[PDB]
Amino acid sequence: KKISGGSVVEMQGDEMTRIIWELIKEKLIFPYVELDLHSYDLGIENRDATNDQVTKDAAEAIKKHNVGVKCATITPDEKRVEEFKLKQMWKSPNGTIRNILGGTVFREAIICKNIPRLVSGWVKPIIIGCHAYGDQYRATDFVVPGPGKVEITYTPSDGTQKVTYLVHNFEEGGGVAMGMYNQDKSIEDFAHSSFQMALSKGWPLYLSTKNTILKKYDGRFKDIFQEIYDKQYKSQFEAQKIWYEHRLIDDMVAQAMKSEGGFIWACKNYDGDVQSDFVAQGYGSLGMMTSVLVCPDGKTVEAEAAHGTVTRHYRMYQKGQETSTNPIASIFAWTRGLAHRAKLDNNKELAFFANALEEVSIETIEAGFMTKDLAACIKGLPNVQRSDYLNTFEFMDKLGENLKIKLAQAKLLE
Amino acid sequence: KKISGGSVVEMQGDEMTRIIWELIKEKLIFPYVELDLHSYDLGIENRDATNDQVTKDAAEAIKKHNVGVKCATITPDEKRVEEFKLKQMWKSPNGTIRNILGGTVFREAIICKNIPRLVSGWVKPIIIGCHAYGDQYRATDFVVPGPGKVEITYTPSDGTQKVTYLVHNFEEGGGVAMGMYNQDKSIEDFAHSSFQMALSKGWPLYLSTKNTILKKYDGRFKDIFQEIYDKQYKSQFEAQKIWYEHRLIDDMVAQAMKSEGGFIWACKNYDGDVQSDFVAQGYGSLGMMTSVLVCPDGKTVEAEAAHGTVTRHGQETSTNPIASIFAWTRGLAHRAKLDNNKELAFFANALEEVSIETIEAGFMTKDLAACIKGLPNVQRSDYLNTFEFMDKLGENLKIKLAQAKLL
Ligand SMILES: NC(=O)C1=CN([C@@H]2O[C@H](COP(=O)(O)OP(=O)(O)OC[C@H]3O[C@@H](n4cnc5c(N)ncnc54)[C@H](OP(=O)(O)O)[C@@H]3O)[C@@H](O)[C@H]2O)C=CC1
Ligand SMILES: NC(=O)C1=CN([C@@H]2O[C@H](COP(=O)(O)OP(=O)(O)OC[C@H]3O[C@@H](n4cnc5c(N)ncnc54)[C@H](OP(=O)(O)O)[C@@H]3O)[C@@H](O)[C@H]2O)C=CC1
Ligand SMILES: CCCC[C@H](CC(=O)O)C(=O)C(=O)O
Ligand SMILES: CCCC[C@H](CC(=O)O)C(=O)C(=O)O
Ligand SMILES: [Ca+2]
Ligand SMILES: [Ca+2]
Repeated sequence: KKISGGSVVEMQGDEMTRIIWELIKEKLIFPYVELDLHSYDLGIENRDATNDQVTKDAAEAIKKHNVGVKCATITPDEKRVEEFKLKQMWKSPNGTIRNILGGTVFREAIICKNIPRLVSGWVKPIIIGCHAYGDQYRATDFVVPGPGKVEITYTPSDGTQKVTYLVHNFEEGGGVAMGMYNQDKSIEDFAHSSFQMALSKGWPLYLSTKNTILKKYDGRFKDIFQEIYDKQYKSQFEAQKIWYEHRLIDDMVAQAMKSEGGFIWACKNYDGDVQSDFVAQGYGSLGMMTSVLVCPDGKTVEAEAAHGTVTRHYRMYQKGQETSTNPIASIFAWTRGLAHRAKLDNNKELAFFANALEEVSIETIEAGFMTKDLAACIKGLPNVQRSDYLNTFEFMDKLGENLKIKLAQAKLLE
Repeated sequence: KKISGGSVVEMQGDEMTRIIWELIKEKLIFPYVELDLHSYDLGIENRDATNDQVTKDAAEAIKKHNVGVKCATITPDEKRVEEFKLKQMWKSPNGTIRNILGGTVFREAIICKNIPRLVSGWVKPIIIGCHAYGDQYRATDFVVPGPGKVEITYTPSDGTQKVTYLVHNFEEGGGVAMGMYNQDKSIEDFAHSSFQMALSKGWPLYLSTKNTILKKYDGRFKDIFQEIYDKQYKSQFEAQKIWYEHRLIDDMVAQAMKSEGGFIWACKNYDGDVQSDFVAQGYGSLGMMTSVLVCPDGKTVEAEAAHGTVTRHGQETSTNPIASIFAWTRGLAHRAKLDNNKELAFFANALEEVSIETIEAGFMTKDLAACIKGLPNVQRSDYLNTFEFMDKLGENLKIKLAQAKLL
């Protein structure tokens, strides 16, 4: 029979990533794994039909079943509202999910030996732990229409006092203003997730803030990270001959730029978004990256495809024209999610399947079979001929062909 | 007879970059240029002694004389306060001077033909325009001691809209919160500075925000840039076959990493700080970069060393002085442009050529030697110490100026 997968929360996406999402299930997953799939359509039209409530419901389902796999989704702008006749410009589904689940988003490049790096020195991988809560991505911003006073206040729950901070006094014209926050318990979980990842990988840990300018806001990050390290992880880091050190964000980017990789980089929410694409593009391809949210409870995770929905290929697919879409990021979202499922269920067979699918993906590309984007990384786009790459279905066919071989060879071992 | 330099405002710095600052004046500037130098000791000890008033006075002198050159300074924190026994944890001198002067900080790599780039495709130079006003670098942040409400409010001086927004309701434990702002007029001057720089260099311009998430805050940047572009600059951009487009910040870093350079990168205040080190390190060395604040009045300029006061610190040292030198040359070059001073303009350009020619001839400091061969495979024979490299530059500056005098 097939492998007893377990309960997995699925989040369907938009445009070309939704087409690839179904190809992965039909060709690579379902033929070998039986899943209790709790499907939530996070497509832009079902989010619009439910007033974005399906997004919140999918997050609660991940809390209940501990495993979620997410397809890439559209964050609508002004043009998207016109295109789909949306009722509202719905907020980012990833922001809503991360705000509900909390935790740390760990991102790392998907390395193939034949994909050229842009940073030649990065001979070892760089893992970024993105704090998935607060800051710019859960803030209150507004337009200041004219002269006036913008203030930010804090009132303790006991109501015994009240502190009013002056943000700015607009004396001529208007502008913008915003307020953002972060939570002590969220920063402490963010620290523990960062220290444990450095111990499981054997690499040093670096936290990047700007506490020289944000003395109180970022100073909380530096103090919490430093307090937890000295009390619970100091001797453990010294045992594995590693370390933890705080860095200014501007110095950290340049430090990582000229390093040789091999370290954990704990980033605040906004820096994690910016610099993970900096790392992904530096290793070769922006789309060759994993993105797994690790919740503070230590049992719930959300694996996702972090790139876009590839609109240009979706337009070609609807006109029946040939496309060449890279599915690796969407594939590794399934494997990373199924791997954690097998860890929680002690499923030896599901764990072997997830790792085997990741091997087949890497081995197929390293054998010379790849989509057009990966061929352009090697030969350069103006030098890419049609015989240099495979289309969307040819590449999925090659993966399923090689996955079927590797899984069959493993059966002949009893 | 030396060159009549004119009135220049000087800002002295901290630690090693202060030592280099005096060596540049002693060995490169003073022997050839006579200056009405307005000196302001922005050292951490004198800032503490004057309760940071010397920083505000220096910023105001820049308004009056239109040209200032700044040495790298210490921004104190907890470890620095205990070190110098400071009264307060003084704010950044650059944050104060920029908040007073306003304008755009343009940063660009100092290119030497024999320095290897970490990003191979970058064959054309990238120029970052940093909005020097507002955002996290002029914000109000604080620690939330416990449960309670954090609200942000806008009270109009003449209007009917006393609006209150809930920032967050802390229900368990405490945390942190902050409020920040920006100004329409400052964003507009930031827009014009970006469009005009792209037309003077003949390159396309890109603006990076995160307006998909910060719809109102960052949407204002994108709307103001697009409105000024369509009304006052789109025809000129099409004439030179260049363009302006808005990008998301995370998409923009990956696009720039994958590009071949040759564009202007309009950056918000925080991104301008982070990404300018990303660009400088990608072109080779973090300390080979110019940083000039251009004020919106089109005549006031502040040149600085973009890096720090030598983080990594009677022995010999070998420390790169190029960025500090170009702070002087860019300042004197603008001092000469304002004064129509041809001799001063020639001296400023000659010193920059001497600096690049010396490095391209094999004479360089230890960091640049480690750039070409790697630090572990670097010996004393591969570099010059601090005093020898400065003497080598002065030896070549005396030669270049003597050659031009006999022509
Ligand atoms: N985290 C998330 O869920 C994110 C979602 N998005 C959403 O994605 C949508 C489109 O974003 P956009 O900026 O246009 O980026 P796209 O994903 O559309 O990518 C732009 C171009 O890159 C190439 N490309 C990207 N991904 C692949 C792939 N897997 N295989 C092959 N080629 C690829 C294609 O180039 P070519 O045409 O030359 O073949 C494509 O036209 C938006 O609605 C946005 O909100 C965006 C970013 C993150
Ligand atoms: N005045 C200003 O504008 C600035 C002031 N500062 C202040 O400086 C201090 C430290 O700053 P910080 O951001 O930590 O670090 P720095 O900006 O001083 O530089 C960090 C690293 O970059 C490399 N580097 C920088 N400048 C040079 C150079 N000229 N030649 C060769 N290599 C160079 C060195 O790398 P490696 O270790 O590999 O040799 C150095 O360790 C603080 O007090 C801070 O407030 C910081 C930034 C700007
Ligand atoms: C929640 C804000 C950050 C998420 C954003 C995609 C999105 O618009 O949801 C992004 O660039 C990323 O996935 O890193
Ligand atoms: C508020 C401006 C902060 C600038 C900072 C240096 C500092 O003052 O600490 C920095 O590294 C730079 O951008 O040059
Ligand atoms: Ca991103
Ligand atoms: Ca900096």
